[PDB]
Parts: sequence; structure tokens; C-alpha cells
Amino acid sequence: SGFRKMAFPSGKVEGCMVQVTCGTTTLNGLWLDDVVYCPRHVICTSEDMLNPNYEDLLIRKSNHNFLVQAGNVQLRVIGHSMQNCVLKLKVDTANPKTPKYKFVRIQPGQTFSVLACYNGSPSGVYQCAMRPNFTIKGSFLNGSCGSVGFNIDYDCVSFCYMHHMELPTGVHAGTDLEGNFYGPFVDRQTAQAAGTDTTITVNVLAWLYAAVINGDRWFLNRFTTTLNDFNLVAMKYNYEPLTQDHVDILGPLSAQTGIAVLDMCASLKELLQNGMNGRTILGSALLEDEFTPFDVVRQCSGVTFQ
Amino acid sequence: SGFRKMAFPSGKVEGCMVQVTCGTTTLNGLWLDDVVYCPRHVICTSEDMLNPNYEDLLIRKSNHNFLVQAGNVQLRVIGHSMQNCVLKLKVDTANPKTPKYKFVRIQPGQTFSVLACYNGSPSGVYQCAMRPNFTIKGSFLNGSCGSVGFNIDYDCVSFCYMHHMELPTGVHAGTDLEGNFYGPFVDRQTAQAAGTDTTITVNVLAWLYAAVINGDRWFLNRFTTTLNDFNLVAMKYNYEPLTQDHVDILGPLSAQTGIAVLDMCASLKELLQNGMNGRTILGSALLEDEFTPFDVVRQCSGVTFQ
Ligand SMILES: *[C@](O)(C(=O)N1CC(C)(C)C1)[C@H](C[C@@H]1CCCNC1=O)NC(=O)[C@@H]1[C@@H]2[C@H](CN1C(=O)[C@@H](NC(=O)C(F)(F)F)C(C)(C)C)C2(C)C
Ligand SMILES: *[C@](O)(C(=O)N1CC(C)(C)C1)[C@H](C[C@@H]1CCCNC1=O)NC(=O)[C@@H]1[C@@H]2[C@H](CN1C(=O)[C@@H](NC(=O)C(F)(F)F)C(C)(C)C)C2(C)C
Repeated sequence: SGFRKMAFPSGKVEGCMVQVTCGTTTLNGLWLDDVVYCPRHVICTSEDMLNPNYEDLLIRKSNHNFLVQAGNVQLRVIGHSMQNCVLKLKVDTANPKTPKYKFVRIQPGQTFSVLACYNGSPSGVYQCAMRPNFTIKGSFLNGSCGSVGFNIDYDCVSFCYMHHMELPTGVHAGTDLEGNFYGPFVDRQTAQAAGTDTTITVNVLAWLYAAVINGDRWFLNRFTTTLNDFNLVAMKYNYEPLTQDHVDILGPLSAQTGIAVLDMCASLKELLQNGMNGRTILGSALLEDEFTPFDVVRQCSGVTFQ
Repeated sequence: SGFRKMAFPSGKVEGCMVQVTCGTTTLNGLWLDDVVYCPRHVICTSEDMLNPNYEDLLIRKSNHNFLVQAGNVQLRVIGHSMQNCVLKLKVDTANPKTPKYKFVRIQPGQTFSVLACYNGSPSGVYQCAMRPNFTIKGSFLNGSCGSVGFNIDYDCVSFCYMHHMELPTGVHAGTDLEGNFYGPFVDRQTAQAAGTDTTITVNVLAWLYAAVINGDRWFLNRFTTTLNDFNLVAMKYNYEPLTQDHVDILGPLSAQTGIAVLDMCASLKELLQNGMNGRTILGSALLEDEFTPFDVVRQCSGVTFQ
């Protein structure tokens, strides 16, 4: 039993992390095959980052201007290009520990593990959700840029996130590994703020299923509701609409517990209107929206990776 | 910025996990050098586990009775002994990926990462505290036994926990890697329950410091208090006493924020007496006691491992 926020094991990703230095700027890079991927603002100074011309700064760099270091070894750059906000450095050595991997662009609502790195060395690992406003709520300091988020599927790492920047309210923004930002953020030290965020409804329901599985059932009421009705009540508590696709995705949890999605929707509608009344669910005093249905099944069935 | 529950990167431990099968029982083992360590109840059936004579069952086993498997490879056992509740299987092969490591017995209050495994393969990683009643609040299913908890210090893994059992209320109990249980639990399917738990005061204060560092300061009041007074108020909310050692351990956080431990103690005493009043700290609606002072510094300074 028990229900924890739980990240994917990081080992496959650890063996891909490098330090990338250009001038005085040092940040982390991802070494896959014979390419190092990092944020393009590695080629900036403090001055530069207020309004940088990245194509211009990069013109003026030679391969030797990029120190890439993998513990004790220093990799020699033999090529450099820019794809959107990502810099690609061709190195002379293929990473022997490159895992099976893919590049994905995740959807708002989806979770992943972040491997927080400083100076190309791992600090720690935690789980995050891509919020509906295209931010994440991470823990990142100076030097963390180039840290990556990932999902593991059996043996194959899907990289979906690279860390670039921090926004007001101390939430975080970044790119896919093709260098396209999630959301409307630019890699420029300029005033930018996140849109107001919503609660990911399907994830809250997934967490309610996890609660029931773990025996926490005080909140199950005896009513049903319609999808239509549920959505109207949830509209006012700033919950995203639940679509029929979402209902279908909750099918496994519904089936494993014998609670129709719409009975659970009934129970949540009550919690939103009456609040939690001095009671916790799975240890928590707030409703959690950072567990997907797959995460719950993963944790409550025992899905495993190598 | 930001503050997350964050585990140590798991890679060094991943390369030590094996599947250990004896008869129909399969659970996880830890392969260090040429020894596999696992819970001794691998040698039991369902029948057995109500009241097992472990010395007796083990007498009757040959080395060949132990299948040890490391992905595709099968290791040949060439020796077996029992140390307390841990079984030690000498294998014919040393693990090439054995990291620098130590065996530690942690103290109540201390945190570690758990690498949850099924069939000797990692499912995921999360952070836990050894609670004062010598339990942890994990996520563990059937097959998880032998999963280990660890701290990383630079390059050296300190294993402190191996998973054995689950108790009423769905909390968890286990041994150090020398096979001594934490707390008064026995490895026997018998009615056993955890003592009522306390809140780890020093950890709550460490979390308050993290809050301030992250800018969440609404709860700082303008008073001091004495250690004596603080402890009396905390006695009734089921907080452990704060000793002078604890005060000394909070020194770095106190120094980095310029808030005396006893000013912070003043602020906590208020929160305990007046409650949180519909407000969160670092996202949380409850006070958190599962971050040590070292964890906070680690996360808020950027300590890093390889
Ligand atoms: C990242 O670039 C990094 O780790 N380093 C750059 C140096 C060499 C200093 C180390 C850095 C990570 C953030 C730093 C503050 C704490 N948390 C972080 O995640 N990213 C940046 O500093 C980032 C780069 C320029 C400005 N950045 C940035 O994040 C700004 N944010 C904004 O301007 C905002 F619009 F609010 F998003 C702050 C420094 C936080 C003000 C660029 C975006 C290119
Ligand atoms: C662990 O032994 C394991 O993963 N497996 C044994 C098999 C082969 C079935 C796979 C197992 C882990 C727990 C299983 C329930 C869910 N969570 C777990 O962590 N441990 C046990 O089953 C454990 C062994 C016998 C009885 N165990 C146990 O945990 C009991 N608990 C108690 O008796 C209690 F006193 F409450 F602690 C339950 C099965 C949960 C009732 C032994 C203790 C040797």
C-alpha cells in the first residue's frame, strides 16, 4: 500500500549529463550518441541575456569556444548548429551510455521526472506535471539550465523537457528537445508571466481512485451525476472540462475499483462545494492534480523499467 | 527557486538490483561485490510466514535452491548465511557496477531515498523519513521486499534500509543492511502495530527556513521565545522536544536567512496555536516534517553527486 509522488529511476539519464561551458557561462548538456544538446543561452553573458541576438553571437563562436566535459574526460566539439532555442554540438565521441531514447513533446496535463543537474552532475530527481499554462513547478537554481525531464517506457527514455528559465511566482519554463518552448515564453530576460493556471480534472479523479485503492473512502457519496452537470460545477472552481476521452482514460481505474467515473465525479463535485472539512485524502489536505491515470496505475499495479 | 520533495539519483543503486527466487517466492536483492543481500523470508511459503523457523528452513536449502538473476544473466550462488533478518548469498561473480558504498543505521528523523523494485527491476524512486516510531510511509506492493533505501554522499552510497513488511495503517517496516529491524518489529505474519508517531520538530523548522528562502514569509512574527517555552507548547501538539543539538544543526539555515532559530520557533508556536488559517506554506496546507536541515541546504544550495 501507500501512495507517493515517485519519479522514474534516473540511471539511464545520469549517464547522458555533461557540463557545457562557453566563456564564463556553464550549464548542463545532454549527450546522446555524438550530439550534446543544451540551451542556446550558453553563448550569452549577463549583458547579453536582456535582449540577445543568438544567431549573431553563434556566428562568432568556433568549436573550441565550447568546453564539454563528462566527469574527467573533455569531449572535443567538431560541429555546432542551432535548432530553435536548443544548441546542438557535434562531438568527436559517441556517448557509450546512450540509452534507447526518443524526443517527445508532451501535452498539458502529462507528468514527467526531472533530473536536476548542476555542472553536468545530478543533484536529485522528482516528478512534475506540465501545467495547463505551460509551466512546471520545479526546484531549480542557477546552473540548473539544461536539466531534462523524461519518461521511461520499459527500456526507452522519452525526453520531453529541457530547463531554460524561471518566471514570477517561481514557476519554470522550458523547451522540448527540438528547442520549441512550451507555452508563449521566449529565452530573453524580459518581463514575462504565466497565464493563470487551472486544475487538471482527470488527474484529480485519478488521485481519488488511488485514494480508494489505498482504502481512503470517506468521500465516496452514493450519487451519480452527468458529465454535463459535473463540468458546469467544475467550471467555477477553475477545473478544466472533463472530455469523454478523459472518461475513457479513467476506465482501468474505474474497472479495478468498481466505481463508475461519474460516481467518482459526483464525489468530487461534493468535495469542491463542501470542501474537505478538516479531513485529509492520502495524507493530503488539498486535492492533488499532478498524478495522471497512468501514474496511478503504474504505482498501484507495479509497472517497472529496465 | 521552488521546493520539491526530491530523491537522490538512483543510477548507482539500479546497477545493484537483482531478482532472488527461492521455490515460488521472488523478491529483490542487492548485489554488492560478490554478495547478494535479501530479506530472509525469501525461503518461506505462505504457510511458513505465520510463524517461521528461519534457521530450520535455511538448513534445508542448498545453494542451487536460490535462483539469482540480473537481467539476462543468472548468477550461481556458492554460499549462503543468515545475519539477523538478512540473507547473504555468496555468488560466483562480483558485480562490476558495485559503487563505493557503506552500511549505515539511520536515526529517527533522518531521510533517505527508496528505490522501489519489483522482480529485481526498478519501478521508481522517492524520498522518505524514518519516523519516530521506526516506520516509514512508503509505496510498496507485493514483490517490493528487498527494495533498499539509501543516501548518496558525493560518490559513496550509504545503504540504510531494506524493505520487509507492511503494518496496519499501511506504513512500512524494515531492516538495516545488517538485518536488524528498525523499531520492535519481527519478520513474522503476526498482529503488530506501530506506536503513535510524533512530528519531527527540527525538520518542520528546516522546512520553515526553506519557505523563507523561497519568499513565503507571511508566517514570520516579530517575537522571540525560549527553548524551554517552545518545548512546552510543542509538547501538546505531539512534537518531539527540540534539543540544543537541533538548534545547532539549524545554524546554517539561520545564518543564511538571518532568522534566529528562536524567532522561527516563535513563528511555529504561533502556527501551532492559531493554525494556518486557510493559507499554504510552500504549496502545502499542512506542516511538513520529512525534510531534514541537510535536505533543505542540499536543495537550496545545490549539492550534487557523482
Ligand atoms: C539558467 O540559464 C542557468 O541555470 N544559468 C544561467 C547561469 C550561467 C547564471 C546559470 C537559469 C536558471 C534560472 C536562474 C534563476 C533561478 N532559477 C532558474 O531556473 N536561467 C536564467 O537565468 C534565464 C536565462 C535568461 C534569464 N533567465 C531567467 O530565468 C530569468 N527569468 C526571466 O527573465 C523571466 F522572464 F522571468 F522568466 C531570471 C534570471 C529568473 C530573472 C534566459 C531566459 C536566457
Ligand atoms: C514482501 O515479502 C514481498 O514483497 N513479497 C512476499 C511475496 C512473495 C508475497 C512478495 C511483502 C511486502 C508487503 C506485502 C503487502 C503489501 N506491502 C508490502 O510491503 N512483505 C510481506 O508480505 C511480509 C512478510 C510476511 C508478512 N508480511 C507483511 O508485510 C504482512 N504484515 C504483517 O504481518 C504486519 F504485522 F502487519 F506487519 C502483510 C502481508 C501486509 C499482512 C513477513 C513479515 C515475513
